[PDB]
Amino acid sequence: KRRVVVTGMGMLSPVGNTVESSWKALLAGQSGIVNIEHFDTTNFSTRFAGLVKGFDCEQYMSKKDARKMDLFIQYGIAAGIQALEDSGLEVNEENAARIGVAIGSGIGGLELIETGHQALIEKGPRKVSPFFVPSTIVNMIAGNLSIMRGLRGPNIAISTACTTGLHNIGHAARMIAYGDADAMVAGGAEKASTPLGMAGFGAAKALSTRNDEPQKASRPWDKDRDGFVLGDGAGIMVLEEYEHAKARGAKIYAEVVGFGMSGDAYHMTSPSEDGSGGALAMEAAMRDAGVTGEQIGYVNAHGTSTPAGDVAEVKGIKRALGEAGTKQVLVSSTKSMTGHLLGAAGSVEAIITVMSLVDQMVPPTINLDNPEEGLGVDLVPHVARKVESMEYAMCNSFGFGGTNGSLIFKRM
Amino acid sequence: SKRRVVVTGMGMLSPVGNTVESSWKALLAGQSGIVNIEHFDTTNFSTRFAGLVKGFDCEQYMSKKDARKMDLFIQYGIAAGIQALEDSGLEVNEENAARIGVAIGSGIGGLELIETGHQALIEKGPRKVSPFFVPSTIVNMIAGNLSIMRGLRGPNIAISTACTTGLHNIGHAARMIAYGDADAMVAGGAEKASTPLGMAGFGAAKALSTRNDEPQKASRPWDKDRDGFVLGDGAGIMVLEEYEHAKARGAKIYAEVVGFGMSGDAYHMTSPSEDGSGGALAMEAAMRDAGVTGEQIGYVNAHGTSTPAGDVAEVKGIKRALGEAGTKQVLVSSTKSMTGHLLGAAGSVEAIITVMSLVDQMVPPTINLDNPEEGLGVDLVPHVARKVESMEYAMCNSFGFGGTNGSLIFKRM
Repeated sequence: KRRVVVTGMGMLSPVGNTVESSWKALLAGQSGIVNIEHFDTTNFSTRFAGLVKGFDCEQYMSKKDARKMDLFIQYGIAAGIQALEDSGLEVNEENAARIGVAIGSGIGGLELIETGHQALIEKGPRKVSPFFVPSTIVNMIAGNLSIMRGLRGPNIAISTACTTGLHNIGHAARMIAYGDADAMVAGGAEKASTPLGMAGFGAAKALSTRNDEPQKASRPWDKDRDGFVLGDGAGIMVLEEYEHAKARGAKIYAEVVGFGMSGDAYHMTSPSEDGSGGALAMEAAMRDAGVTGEQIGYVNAHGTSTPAGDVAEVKGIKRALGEAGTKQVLVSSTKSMTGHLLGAAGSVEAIITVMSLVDQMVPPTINLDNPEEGLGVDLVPHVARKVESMEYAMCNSFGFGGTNGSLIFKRM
Repeated sequence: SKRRVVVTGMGMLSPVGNTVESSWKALLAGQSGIVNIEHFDTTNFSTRFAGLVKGFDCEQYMSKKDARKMDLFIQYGIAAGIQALEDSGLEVNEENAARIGVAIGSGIGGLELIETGHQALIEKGPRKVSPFFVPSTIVNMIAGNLSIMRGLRGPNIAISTACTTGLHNIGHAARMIAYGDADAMVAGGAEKASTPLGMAGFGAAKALSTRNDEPQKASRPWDKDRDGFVLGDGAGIMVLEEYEHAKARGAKIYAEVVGFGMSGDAYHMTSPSEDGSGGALAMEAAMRDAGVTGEQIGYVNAHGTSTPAGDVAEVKGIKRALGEAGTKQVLVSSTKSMTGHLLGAAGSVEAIITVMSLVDQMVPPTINLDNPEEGLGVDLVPHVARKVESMEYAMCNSFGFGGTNGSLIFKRM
């Protein structure tokens, strides 16, 4: 049985442009939510988002190359390079076919799609960019990173809305376990904070409209929550077969021990009232890892700050973990601080789950001023928590269409 | 003892038919599905034709209420998914729902509704954008809607890998069943990119044939006068099942999924490796997975999109992976000659075609192959279908933008 470990991590988030800076901000309870400044938001119901601060494309590639990539792709490349450099993995002629990429996005290149459609309508088909398709479609983070870094192993992109980053990591682990690859660069990226993105989620009434206090808008499980807060970013892990990593003396952050999947099969945007779908995914991941509820010290919850979603997930956690597990576990949502990073949520949060094991510290759910009644779990309100002898931690992503995933990591 | 994975249901909408059976018959007859675009004004477009699904009736497969919230690519995927499920006879109940999942994607998703949403935004502002904008357009919503409609609570995934989408979904669905995450999976892909922006975007890249005078002759894989691909729409879905589970409920079994391989060219954003090596890697991995050699593969359903650079490279890759192609023991053909390139659905429509080749011991042709390039050295099944004998294994390849490559191998029962 081939074991899979985490050897490299990289991140751009609303609270920092590295893993280390982001983690420090999260433990400090810092929000990354700000007013949108790049377009006129007057007619929009929501005027704020978790934005990546001070991204310079020219640092990573030429302006000529960047003209060929929507920002979501630029972000994913930046995180991917970070994670690769963090891992120290050397790619050469001999191993290139054993190192691949599993990276996606939930929506892809909305800004360049908008720009292409405008060109079409204004000046006709001949004025659409020759790079329209490669610049916008969701598999092109994997595509471009593979090309840039010589990675010839399996090349995939899962695109499962909010679950995207989590699925990519899980399947990357599966492919290494199976023998298709010895290492994988995996995760997700998103930059949906565009006019059409904000308008589309707004029209669904899915976003908080707390425009007066953007940093208090994201408040998972709080009685006054009123929808999620959209954020942009990228989270990438380098995953590696254990013996390969052990054999080269690798610094190893954690082991990927469980991956579970399910579908709510309930509703397009609302989760199962009973939380059973999320429970299935958690239960499958626990079976995969061969652990019981009591062994899971921390769950980095999906917790997006929606009325229906937040409650259902707690019911599902309680089912999956059982009585004894539920008594001792900590649960928190870092979307309280970052917002909901969509295609990057699941991978950013997987990195956070790993760091909780590495540092034996659990970040808070901020803004949890007045929790709903009857939750019956410790939601780590307001401030970080030191833990002791935490050996396993779990992260959940539950996306639109009922697509659910859970990963379990083991301390290393 | 690996958990064996078999095909127990198939469904399809294509430019040449709205069922597997009608499509397969048209393909064996060499019939083209390429027609002029009538649904928008194509005057200013360099390419004015496409492989269109004819007479699609959404009400055949779902309610109008369901369909309201869906771009056509989703409607097409749901229609094929329902077809395949009904073809499999798989009964979903409270006891098995958590063991039956979905792996379906698209390469581009809901371009039409994205266009419509952007138009609304620009004309009348954000408040005029549809409340269903996001669920109607994003690529994981075929999986999402089918799961919801049919009570499928097993793993729910959507791989989106451009041209390789349909194939990757089927392969990973097989992997997940093999691994134990599910006992059955509904898998494949769908696309409806024949929209103003879709046609404009591929046109601007000079990726499409511009043979507007003779749309049915435009798609001509490996022919000297090929001038880019012909875009088509559709959906292809398979129900996959664990072999013992399939036997135990009395499933119809079409074929066995025995090999799945993947690689990346790592060469260029849109051009394939000149040497075809990336495709070869994927083929080779699939052959190792299946434990077969070149001699055992009777047929390769090629990616063969009718592009100058792509078609030649793939043959070099096939010859590397499979010795016996070059000695004409392995037949190779591109059904994109008839359907066009169905993008996110290409890989799964073609998987179905590869399965039917094993079921009926017949291989469909590459039409329009009037003047092949020199030095190919393989049997490209030009013009007319081929009866075969004792074909036990057949392979299908998809090689997409960004250099993403996949290969599947099926075994006859």
